[PDB]
Amino acid sequence: QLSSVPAQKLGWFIQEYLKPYEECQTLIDEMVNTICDVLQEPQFPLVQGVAIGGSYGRKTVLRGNSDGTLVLFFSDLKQFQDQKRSQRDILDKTGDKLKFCLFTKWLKNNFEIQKSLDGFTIQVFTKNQRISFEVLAAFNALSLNDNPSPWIYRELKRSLDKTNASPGEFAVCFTELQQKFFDNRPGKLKDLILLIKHWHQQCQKKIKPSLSPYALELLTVYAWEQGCRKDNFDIAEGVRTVLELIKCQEKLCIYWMVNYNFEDETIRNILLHQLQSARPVILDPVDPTNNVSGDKICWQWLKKEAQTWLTSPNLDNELPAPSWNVLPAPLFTTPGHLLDKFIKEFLQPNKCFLEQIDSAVNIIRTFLKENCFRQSTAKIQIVRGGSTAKGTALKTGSDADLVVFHNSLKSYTSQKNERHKIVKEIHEQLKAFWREKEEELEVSFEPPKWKAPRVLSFSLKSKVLNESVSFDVLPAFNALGTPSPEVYAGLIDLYKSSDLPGGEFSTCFTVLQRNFIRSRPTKLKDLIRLVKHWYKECERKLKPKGSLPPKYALELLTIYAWEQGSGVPDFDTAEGFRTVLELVTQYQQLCIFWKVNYNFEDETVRKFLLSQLQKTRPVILDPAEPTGDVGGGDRWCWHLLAKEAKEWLSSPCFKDGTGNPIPPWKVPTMQ
Amino acid sequence: QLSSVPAQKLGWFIQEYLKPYEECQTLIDEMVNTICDVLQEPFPLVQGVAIGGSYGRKTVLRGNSDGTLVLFFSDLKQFQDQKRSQRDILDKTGDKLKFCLFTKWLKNNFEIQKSLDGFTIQVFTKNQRISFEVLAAFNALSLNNPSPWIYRELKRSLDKTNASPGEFAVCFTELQQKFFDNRPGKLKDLILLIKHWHQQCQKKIKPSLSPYALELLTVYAWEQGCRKDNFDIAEGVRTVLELIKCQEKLCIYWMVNYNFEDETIRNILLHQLQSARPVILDPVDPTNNVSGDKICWQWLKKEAQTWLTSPNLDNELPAPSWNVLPAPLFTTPGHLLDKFIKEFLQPNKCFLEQIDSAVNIIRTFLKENCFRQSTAKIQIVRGGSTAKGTALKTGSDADLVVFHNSLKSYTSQKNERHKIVKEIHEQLKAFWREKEEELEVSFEPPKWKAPRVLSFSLKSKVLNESVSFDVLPAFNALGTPSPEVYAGLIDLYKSSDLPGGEFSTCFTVLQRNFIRSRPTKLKDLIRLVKHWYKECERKLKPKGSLPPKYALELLTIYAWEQGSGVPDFDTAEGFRTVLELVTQYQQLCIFWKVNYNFEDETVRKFLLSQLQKTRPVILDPAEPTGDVGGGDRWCWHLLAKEAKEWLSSPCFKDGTGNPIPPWKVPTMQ
Ligand SMILES: [Zn+2]
Repeated sequence: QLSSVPAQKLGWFIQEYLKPYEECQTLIDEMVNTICDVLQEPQFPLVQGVAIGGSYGRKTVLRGNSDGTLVLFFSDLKQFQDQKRSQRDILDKTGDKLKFCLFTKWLKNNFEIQKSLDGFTIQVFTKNQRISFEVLAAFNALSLNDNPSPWIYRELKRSLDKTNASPGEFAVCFTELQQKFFDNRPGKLKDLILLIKHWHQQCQKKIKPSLSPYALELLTVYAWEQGCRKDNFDIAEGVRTVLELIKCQEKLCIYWMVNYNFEDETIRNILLHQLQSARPVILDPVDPTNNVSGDKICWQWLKKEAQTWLTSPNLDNELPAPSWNVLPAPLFTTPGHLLDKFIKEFLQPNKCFLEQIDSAVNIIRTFLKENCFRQSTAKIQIVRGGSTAKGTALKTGSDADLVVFHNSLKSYTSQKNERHKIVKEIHEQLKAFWREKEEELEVSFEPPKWKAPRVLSFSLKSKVLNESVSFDVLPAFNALGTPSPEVYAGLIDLYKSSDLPGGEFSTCFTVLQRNFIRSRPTKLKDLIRLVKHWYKECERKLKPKGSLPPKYALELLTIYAWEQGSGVPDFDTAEGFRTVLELVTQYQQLCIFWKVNYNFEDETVRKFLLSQLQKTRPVILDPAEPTGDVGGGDRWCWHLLAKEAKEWLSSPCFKDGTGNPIPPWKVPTMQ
Repeated sequence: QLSSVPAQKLGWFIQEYLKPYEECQTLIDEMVNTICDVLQEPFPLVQGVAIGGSYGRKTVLRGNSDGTLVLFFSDLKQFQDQKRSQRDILDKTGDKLKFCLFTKWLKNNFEIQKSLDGFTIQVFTKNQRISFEVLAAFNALSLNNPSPWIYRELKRSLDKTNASPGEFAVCFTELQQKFFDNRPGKLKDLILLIKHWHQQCQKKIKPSLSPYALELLTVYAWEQGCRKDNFDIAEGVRTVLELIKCQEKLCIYWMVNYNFEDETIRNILLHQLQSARPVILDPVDPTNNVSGDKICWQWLKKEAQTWLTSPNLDNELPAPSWNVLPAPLFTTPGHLLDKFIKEFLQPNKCFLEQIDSAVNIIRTFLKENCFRQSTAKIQIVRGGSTAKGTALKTGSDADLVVFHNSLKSYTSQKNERHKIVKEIHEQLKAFWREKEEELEVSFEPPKWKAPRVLSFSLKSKVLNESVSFDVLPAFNALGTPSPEVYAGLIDLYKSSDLPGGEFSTCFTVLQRNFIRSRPTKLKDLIRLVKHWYKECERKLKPKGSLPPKYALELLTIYAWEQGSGVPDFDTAEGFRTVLELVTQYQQLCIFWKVNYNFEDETVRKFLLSQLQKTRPVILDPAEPTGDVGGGDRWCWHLLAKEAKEWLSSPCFKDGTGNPIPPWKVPTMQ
């Protein structure tokens, strides 16, 4: 069945065959609630409570016969070592003997309590849906507090070392957290998990090792959380993303920080021991010791089945196959001598695609420059800037500026009507271009989407890859017309009168920014890619907690780190990155500027430049523009990046193959 | 009519008499839309229109009502283009055209009317009549969003022409719409009621004041009071009338469109803030002080007194009203700080005596009734901001720390703590059943949820003041303490880097005894600094996690102990020194050897590791693990920027106008 269904209508296939009937759900969940109530009446004096685990506990049940557990927290279980007191199977057998005699209300028709080793099991069934609850007894480890505070995991590690160590055997104690991690998530994410489990069951059915579905449930949750936080995604992107992750099984290493952190040294040493292991490494959200991935041999079969389904003609039907961008292994886990491989494999965009968008953008520039003004004698001049014009774009979220210079604009400010006219006519000419030239480009073109107050934007997409670049169109005063100080006196006469944030006129000087980072060694552009990725990973979790300083400040720290540390075309990337995290740690003393375009030679430039150098302790003046002050002194949450850098200095990335630490370069902090 | 309506059912009275009919509104607004469309068809000089007045703000009363609409003629290009009268010629041509230009039904409901300095147009429908003043303006906003350069160009033009403060304010009418459109419906109903009352006062008395001043005052009353989009309208009325009665103090302003950042604007605001009060700066033009003739506020005071004291208000003895200050601390001169603290920040002494008498009854009843079966009784210790003498008039809090023998360690005791708090909840319910009339203060029944802290509040019978207590089971660590107790805490933290102080409540007695018994002058400075912090938190909390309030109480004590250990001092120098220390947040390292000391083998070993922490570090004098001034953890950077802004304040200028210097306090100790 499954492989014959096209990628479109998979949501229908899931609704038609996999998802449980709402009728059976609304009977069984009342059955289970009644069971949970009856086991908690004082009848059963020994229970503190119950918690529900397995596929039922996670709310991921399939239409068929299905997995579940429920855990009884007996009050004589008070320590982790009580998990080893196996004689509680006697207690479970008494619980069975009692429970089977209750059969309360109508439910006597639908229970079937059954004898089993190491305690009983209760099945619950209905016309279609059937649940097979494994019954277990455990210490409620969570009752040591009301949250997974670090002392709980410290007591866990101590208990593991005191008894005979058996990693993950006590994970059952945390079943309450396992519910909390899987509720309040989108319905489509559940439907995707059901589809992935159904495929796994088909693979288990035809192949004749074993792997628990919880590993692929975690993998699917990680795929969604990293790739597409939207609650209305396309399931056919989800499947392709998960199968791409499974194909990477020898790299795969996924973990969550939702219940535990690298803060406590006792947990940090556990995570650093586990994260540095045989990939596929799958740490569960609730127990730092419980590596969920099964026998390595089973992932070989899952690879072969992933290849087989992913290459089928029912997938792979789009010209580029759409999928989310997720890394099999976060940067933190990669050893220091593998950084140069990591950058080349995951961060660099494809060279042929950049050549294609360069060829396309010169066509865009040529078509616009001739057509936008025909009545007026003054033509627009379009200059290309941003992260694709210099060679430092990432494979994801690339950007570009098309700065548009024109004679309508007489000053940096007070010209909104002229800029609106320039944008409107560029929008009209881009529409005419899309009408006339659609098949002459070797890249796909999104039609411009625009509204009167917003910036123009359009995107160029590969025809054979997922990569894309987004351009935005920015009218600017042609200040430049290295520049002589009579141009900078124009900016200075705006700011000299008051304290203000800098740099809103940055786009006027885009050529000096591009020419500052371009022509530098490719090794340094790759280090700039690495630092921009590290910053992107910081923003992913610190943005809820503050406004981080702008990325260009760390691009400038990366260049200052190279120029001061070692001005050589080839170097160890791990020492460069370690030095950048050193400079970010030293944020308390940041005095950086470059006398490339502006110097103390002029009477007003010197007067202004000697002022900004005393504005605030952190100061990183844009080499294109003295008012730029992009390392803003007192406004931005530098502290958060300094705390995160101080955390990252523990990373595997900064340990050599011998295991000894990698030192920073000796860079001055004031310059 | 109005004065006979009780405070309850004012919402009914507003719905019954004041609010316009929706059946009428749904014609007039389409009439105005059609007029605005016709005026924007090239009428080739009209770049656009914006609607001002009571219609523009969406505050129209049922009857005849005020409005304007502004025409942005394309030849108007600088502020001084307001001054050339020829706009009346252009208006008279626009009149001549627009009187002939009519469409569909609308000829039955327009009435264009000749007027001096340009025409006017009326629009009327069943039970309604809008009158529009028609004006010409340079659309100053077209320059940028109200960016600093716009107000710099404004001030330059104002000085270049024959200066006329507020005369260019018509240019900003689009911002005046943007400030009023989004706000909650009941705030509109309150504004309608306040305007109807003002019209009744204008009717019987026989100066004048424009309603925009009282509309701004009502918006400020709501924005400073309850931010809630649902409220009792009679609290709104009572707090607005209380603000009007304070007319000689009143000074209200907004930072929504302009800031003290740009020196050209800062000098305007500092000039305006120090003016005849009631000072009412409008949200959109820093020069447009909206308050009318000073004489009119005398009449408004007398009418506020008359209505507020009526038997239809003032019916509930603890008459509820939102606590809003007539004048923000920033506006008060330095030599008036000692008066400001005493007038607005100190709670009433008799109320504190009453809650002290009541809480000793609570403690006695709980201590005897809770464990009757067990031999071990609970011990209840009172702590927090009311036990030391540093509570504010608003948002006071206190801890009832409960010590018991069930608790054998700082951690892993949740069931015992749940039992203790559950039975305290039961005994507080029994107390409320038995003793409700023996207290001289009102008691809220405890409101509780199984995982949450238990809490209850004591309220005055005769004032709005209140105190909130919460009940906190704690390990009886103390049982000055000898180091064998601190070795217990140290053996938890020594093994790892962690945030500190989660066990702070165990040492509450050492915290209270540190701030208590200090001079009352220093407790009033602590009140002032806690108010400054509360005002910083009011606007910076959306932007980051501010450092905890207890850190600034310790900076205030360190500032006094180092600056001048004398029972009386200038409060303005103390506050200036606290803002100095907050500016030098990079260097704190502030601690006190009052309880712990280096005279031990483990405490010294831990404390020399605590001293070797982030440069900004403040150690709770009660507890070496307290470390209440965290480093990167907190958003100190923001308070150090706000302090640098506050150093311009009138509070730090003497009566001669010279600046007040800080005390010479060391930053490392
Ligand atoms: Zn912050």
